[PDB]
Amino acid sequence: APQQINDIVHRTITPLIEQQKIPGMAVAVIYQGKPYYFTWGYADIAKKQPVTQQTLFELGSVSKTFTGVLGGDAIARGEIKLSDPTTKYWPELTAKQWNGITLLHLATYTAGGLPLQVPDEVKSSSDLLRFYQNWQPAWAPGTQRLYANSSIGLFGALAVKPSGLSFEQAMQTRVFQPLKLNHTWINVPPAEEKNYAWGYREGKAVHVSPGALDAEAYGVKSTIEDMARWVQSNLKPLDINEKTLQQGIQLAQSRYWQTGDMYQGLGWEMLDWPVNPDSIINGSDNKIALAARPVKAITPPTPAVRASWVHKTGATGGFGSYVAFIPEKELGIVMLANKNYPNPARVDAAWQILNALQ
Ligand SMILES: CC(=O)Nc1sccc1C(=O)O
Ligand SMILES: CC(=O)Nc1sccc1C(=O)O
Repeated sequence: APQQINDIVHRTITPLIEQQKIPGMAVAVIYQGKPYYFTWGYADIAKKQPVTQQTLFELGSVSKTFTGVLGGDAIARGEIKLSDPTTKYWPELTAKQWNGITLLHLATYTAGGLPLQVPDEVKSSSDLLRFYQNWQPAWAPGTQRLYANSSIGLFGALAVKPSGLSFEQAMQTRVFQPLKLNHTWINVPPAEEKNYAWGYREGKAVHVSPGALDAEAYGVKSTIEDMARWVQSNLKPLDINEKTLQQGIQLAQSRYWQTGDMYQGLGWEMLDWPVNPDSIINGSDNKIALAARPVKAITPPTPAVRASWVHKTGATGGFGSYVAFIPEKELGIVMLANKNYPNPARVDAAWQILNALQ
């Protein structure tokens, strides 16, 4: 890379790895639209396997950006509308509390208090129905935001029903393949297991366990190269040839709700750029097990704003990921690690790098 990029990346990330005791890390910087890659450490400590540009990391909740864009693409196809009632796509959801809860509300965590996690005891599909039928909202729809896998997870599941494709097949054919993300997976194939990093939690090697709505909320695994391509695609969507996918990306970066300085997209979250680094560093949270926030509706939503800090954090038990980009500056970063280390340290490092290059 240009020496400036080399130096800011290394001077930020070396100390981060030391301080956080991260076994392995990969970083991509997108600068003037071109990617530059960096790797450190171990994908598998026991087997002494290094992190490489081909190593697969669990994205955790960064997966929600894929779900939001896949939903955006279904909207663009005319298959679904965000104003549609949830019950249009799950007619068995007859319980009256669902009256008035739209796909928008599911996608944006504003349904009225759907919980962070789908319970482990929810195995079967009938368990899933029972779970949602019995859930009682604390709040009216469109009034408070509570970040929730059970919310965006169900959005993803419903969004693909008109297509008749499984969520995985829809994601593959409509998002991964067109964008040439050929090493991005909901289920890691045997061919790629050699490249699948272990996550580390309390020193133990761990991979994400199966759960209801996992694919839709937290289940993608990817390489630093594919994630750089993901950022490039999101930086310049109107350069994507597939018309519905281009529109879906723009829909996912549109601003639907505001809480403080932050705006809620479909998967993506956004702040106006230039951002106050304290507004995103400290705002990256999560350490807080549950933070319920009143939201202001943006009526109608603001189409994707170029002058934004667009970002998403993600974790699993053994991994911590972060993506941020600024369309206006054709600048972005991806940080993938096989330890779940504090969000504020992620955002701080990302800020330092992008601020230096801006
Ligand atoms: C900045 C911010 O959070 N504004 C909010 S949250 C809920 C309502 C409003 C408002 O401005 O009405
Ligand atoms: C999606 C998921 O499993 N997330 C987990 S497991 C343990 C911690 C976390 C997190 O997101 O902090």
